[PDB]
Amino acid sequence: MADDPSAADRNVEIWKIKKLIKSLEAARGNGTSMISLIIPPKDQISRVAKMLADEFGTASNIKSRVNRLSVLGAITSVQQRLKLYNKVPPNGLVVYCGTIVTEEGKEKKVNIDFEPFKPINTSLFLCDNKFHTEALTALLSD
Repeated sequence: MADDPSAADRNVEIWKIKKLIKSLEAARGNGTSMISLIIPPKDQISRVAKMLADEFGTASNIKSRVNRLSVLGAITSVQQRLKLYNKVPPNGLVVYCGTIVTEEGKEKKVNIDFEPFKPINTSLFLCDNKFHTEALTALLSD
């Protein structure tokens, strides 16, 4: 709000990313493809979707349906995910996805895309088990 400085709305965002990431790397799905794509604010979403496209053609060409199936879930999640924004802030754009699993024997996909900490000209595209970014590990490590 206007009553508080920019650090207010900032501390919050950085809190949600540093809060989930922490508890995220601690517990993740036993078997799921976590998508992680980070890009600087020096780009346009339009180009983003394009990439998400070629992806489908990749996991699809695979012989194991487990490729087109899994990616199909995340690919379709992130796709429409970004579309819910269109234009990201000057802080850049970093999409995150990951399906967790409950001890009771449940599973859920909680993917959230939003500008990272600061407008870093860095980047990283690769689906792993946990969000791999020098940013989250930067503030966390300190």
